[PDB]
Amino acid sequence: GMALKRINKELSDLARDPPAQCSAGPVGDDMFHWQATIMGPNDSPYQGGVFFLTIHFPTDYPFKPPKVAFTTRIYHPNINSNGSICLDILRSQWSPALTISKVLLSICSLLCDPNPDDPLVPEIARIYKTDRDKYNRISREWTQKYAM
Repeated sequence: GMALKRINKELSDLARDPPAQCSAGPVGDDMFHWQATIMGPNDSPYQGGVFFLTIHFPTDYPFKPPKVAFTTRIYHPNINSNGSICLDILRSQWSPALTISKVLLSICSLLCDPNPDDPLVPEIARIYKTDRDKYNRISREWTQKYAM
């Protein structure tokens, strides 16, 4: 019952100090499944887009990281077509000091500053590294098609 209690605490804190753009919480009786939304960051190719994510807390959260994946298609070196995310805090650098909130904001920093040297989609990493304007254009094209 430890996991459920921490999931309720994060929901309380989030509800009481709401972010202005992103959001997350339960969408049903099952507290271990959350939906989250982030806005494509202003000043990025993702601007105006709304990206949905699905979160599954494990039964020994917060000592193991939540499973977080996009359900909205997105063009990015570190996010693949199944929506899996390469972000170290979701893997090796997870800590119980971290929260869904800081995970979302971190994903936003990832969107604004990709890590092409550790990619999930090699072709997108290539384009990001060699032609940023093209990368930005395609990123914007996919935002308009899939996230708006």
